Amino acid sequence: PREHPFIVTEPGEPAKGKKNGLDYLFDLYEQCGKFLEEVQHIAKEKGEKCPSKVTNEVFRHAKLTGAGYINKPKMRDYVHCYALHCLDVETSNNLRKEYKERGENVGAWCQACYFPLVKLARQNEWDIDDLFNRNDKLRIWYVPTKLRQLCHIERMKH
Amino acid sequence: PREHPFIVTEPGEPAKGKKNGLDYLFDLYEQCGKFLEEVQHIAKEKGEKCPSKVTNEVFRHAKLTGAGYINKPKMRDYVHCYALHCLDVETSNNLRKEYKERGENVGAWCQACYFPLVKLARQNEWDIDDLFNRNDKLRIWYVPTKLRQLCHIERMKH
DNA sequence: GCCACGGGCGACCAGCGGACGGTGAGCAC
DNA sequence: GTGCTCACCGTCCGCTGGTCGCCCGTGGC
Repeated sequence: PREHPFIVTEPGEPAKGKKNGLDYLFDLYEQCGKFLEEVQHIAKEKGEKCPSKVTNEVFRHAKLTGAGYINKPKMRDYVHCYALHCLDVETSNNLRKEYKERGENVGAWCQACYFPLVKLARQNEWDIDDLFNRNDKLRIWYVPTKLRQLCHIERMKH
Repeated sequence: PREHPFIVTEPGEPAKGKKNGLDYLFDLYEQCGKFLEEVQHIAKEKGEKCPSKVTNEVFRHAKLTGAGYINKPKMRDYVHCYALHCLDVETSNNLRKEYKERGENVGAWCQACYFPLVKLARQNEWDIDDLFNRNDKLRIWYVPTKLRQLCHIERMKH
């Protein structure tokens, strides 16, 4: 059965009602990294191809270990949000406070996350891929297509 | 349109007849690296996903860019041979001279290359992936499945 | 109860990495 | 000329990474 929908929460704020907050959301990425660690270890033992990123097998191993609440499309929906939380925790917290105060839904918050990321990519000579690779938490996540496209167009405009 | 078959040659020895030598074979790996670099530079300009290894797109680009003699299954047959040449030239050269002196065909030489590579993987805590990733030339090539499987069975035996 | 809203995640797709053996080139005699 | 050896690479396959929107949970009234 389908998980509760997310809601915009401030750091350390519990979601009220039949909803999950944004700290629960970011923790799902941290749990995935632990399931990637396990898969890598098993593959090293088996003498099979070892993944460097979160693959379909990592999701499949998470589902069979009871963590059925973890799935590929949902993790993909918010990778950029998690990237901002990792790369600039202070902007990520302020953005969450701003969106909560406005009584904004998750979708508007999720779309707003791309914009401070464009700034971070600008400061790193427009290399969004390198920004993910230098970070231990982000290293395992694929750069979302929409973020790379938005970064490229913004570079042309500015 | 089929290319000449390869023959076992010693370093710097030209192949005789309607045949190609082993230095020509190793040069094809070098050409692929240049084609990947092109594909990489183009992607960076377009703001598209950048490959870190030789993908189907690299091979496809080589064909349309005047190097039609390059194709994926051929390059895949000898990745392990190219790996011995990069990781240990001296052993690669002696193996080539030995197989040439015995009047051996390419198939027998090709299968012999796996064994010195197994010793090299053993000397690196059985981590064949690390061996490839630490070398500039090899980094762009996928570890062949047959090699990783052979290292695994050898680890269980020795 | 009821409806409108909005997002979770099932399921689909293009193309990937990977494999194999039938043609047909090649050389010895 | 003839035969017979053997490997190049056409062509296939289990999946991958990436995507979209249907279904239905959810909260307000």
